[PDB]
Amino acid sequence: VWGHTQLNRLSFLETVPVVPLRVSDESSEDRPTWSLPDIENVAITHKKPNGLVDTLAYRSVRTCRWLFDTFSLYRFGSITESKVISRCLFLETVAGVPGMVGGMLRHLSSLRYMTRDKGWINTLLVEAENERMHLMTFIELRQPGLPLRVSIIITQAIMYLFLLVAYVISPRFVHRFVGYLEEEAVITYTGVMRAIDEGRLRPTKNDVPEVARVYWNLSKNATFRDLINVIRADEAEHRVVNHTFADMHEKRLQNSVNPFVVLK
Amino acid sequence: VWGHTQLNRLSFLETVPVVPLRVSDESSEDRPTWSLPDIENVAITHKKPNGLVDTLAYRSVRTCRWLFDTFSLYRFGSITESKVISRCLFLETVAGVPGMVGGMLRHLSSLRYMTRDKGWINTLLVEAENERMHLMTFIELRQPGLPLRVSIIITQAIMYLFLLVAYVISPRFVHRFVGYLEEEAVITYTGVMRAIDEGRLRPTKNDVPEVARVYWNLSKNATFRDLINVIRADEAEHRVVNHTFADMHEKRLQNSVNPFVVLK
Ligand SMILES: CC(C)=CCC/C(C)=C\Cc1c(O)c(Cl)c(C)c(C=O)c1O
Ligand SMILES: CC(C)=CCC/C(C)=C\Cc1c(O)c(Cl)c(C)c(C=O)c1O
Ligand SMILES: [Fe+3]
Ligand SMILES: [Fe+3]
Ligand SMILES: [Fe+3]
Ligand SMILES: [Fe+3]
Ligand SMILES: [O-]
Ligand SMILES: [O-]
Repeated sequence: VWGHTQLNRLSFLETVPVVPLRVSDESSEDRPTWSLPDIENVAITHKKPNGLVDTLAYRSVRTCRWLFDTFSLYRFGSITESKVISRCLFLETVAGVPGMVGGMLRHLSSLRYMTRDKGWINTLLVEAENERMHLMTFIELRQPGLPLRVSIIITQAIMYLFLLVAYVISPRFVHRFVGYLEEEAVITYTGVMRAIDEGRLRPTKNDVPEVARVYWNLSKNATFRDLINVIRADEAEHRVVNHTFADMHEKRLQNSVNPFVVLK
Repeated sequence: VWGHTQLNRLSFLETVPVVPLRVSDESSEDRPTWSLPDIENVAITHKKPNGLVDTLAYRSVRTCRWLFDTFSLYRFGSITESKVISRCLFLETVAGVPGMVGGMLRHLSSLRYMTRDKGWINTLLVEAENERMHLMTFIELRQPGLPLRVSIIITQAIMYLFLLVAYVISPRFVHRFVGYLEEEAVITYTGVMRAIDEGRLRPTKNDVPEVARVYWNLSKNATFRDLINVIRADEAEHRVVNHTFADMHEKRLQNSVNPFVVLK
């Protein structure tokens, strides 16, 4: 019931106290739809860099991972649920920046040039949302201290600034950078799953949060392992989508149809 | 068919030449759904300013309209389809900025503070999209010259800069400003409809563009008058949504549930 009578009211501020906080409202209705036994065989891939921009994007991603794993100490001592959840918590904050700056920029460009966007913007905005829901999930499993909360704030200031100027200069670099980020994300999350299957990691967070159970349409029997599986699948999708988008830029197809709008 | 095999491919760049340019792909699948005879009675309203911020927002909107109508010469000589389409073309470029900066900012905040957004972001992003589709529609009816294209570019540079810093400082001001913008938009578009009904404006663009016919689920018998009706309805929705959001800020409910997620 949304008609002229509601459109003619000044404010619905009076209604806020009587509307429930439902977990399904945290996202849009564009939810991933994975089948566990299929996404089980998501694999680790690597796209060869074409030239200088692609090499720059990859060297910057690899430099970032080597810094990050060494400073965060992921490498030494055994894997644990605590360092896994902690790691992902941090990185998922950054993860939702690229698609939002990308979509914002293609949006602005569509408006100032009065051009069609042909399905790109929505794909990058939903990507951004997807990563944000990754974050919403992990913060149900672990609430960070002040040091990590302060680091997250300053890391956002830097990555937003970087991603914004980089996308204005070279959308190709950004899409490729993201592509390469998701290559590493798929590696990390398959390391998580492998350590679970090998008993090196005995996860205890096996009451998958409600936010995630409705977002990924997971049953109440889904476990931590299943949740990481669907997150990893999401990452692989971003991996392909972004390398594809970078390729299109490389070929001067940035004003062509988003091929994923149909492949749907 | 979207599974592990596709998630494991490096790029779908090879598929781009075989995917069709469909007008339904220009937006997301979150389309307005208006009934013409109901939205016919959308009306002109005015929200009373609360205090200094609200007065500032309204005085700035009214100052902008008085400047704009006088410089653009909307006022003198008769109304025509040419000046109507022209006007809307220009203003719809600005129109899609606010919701995108708003949604981008609530998104970033959700990520750095690891908080829930509770349905706000999606509402502002779809708003931004909606306005952009207003623009996509009007540019099917009229293609602008260079002077107006240069003015659109520089107007975006200024309004984006304004809206970005204003939203960081006072989301309340921005939401209220938008609320007041849409008050004027609803006035303008009801002036258009009234001039049509009174024969002062005999519109010739009565083959509603395909982009708009699928976006608003309009029949092939829909006319220019019907298209303005649905655009006006969209504006009225933004009018309420934004005044509501401003009110929530005014009451420190900015971290409460988006009431419109349910009112749906
Ligand atoms: C951007 C930055 C400061 C660090 C990224 C760390 C990196 C280059 C690779 C590992 C990695 C990860 O290990 C995980 Cl868990 C995720 C979710 C992502 C997401 O992009 C990811 O990139
Ligand atoms: C923001 C700016 C430079 C001008 C806005 C003009 C104004 C204050 C009022 C009239 C008006 C309009 O006349 C029309 Cl047609 C639209 C679509 C809008 C949308 O916001 C609108 O505000
Ligand atoms: Fe992620
Ligand atoms: Fe990711
Ligand atoms: Fe509009
Ligand atoms: Fe508007
Ligand atoms: O990620
Ligand atoms: O508008």
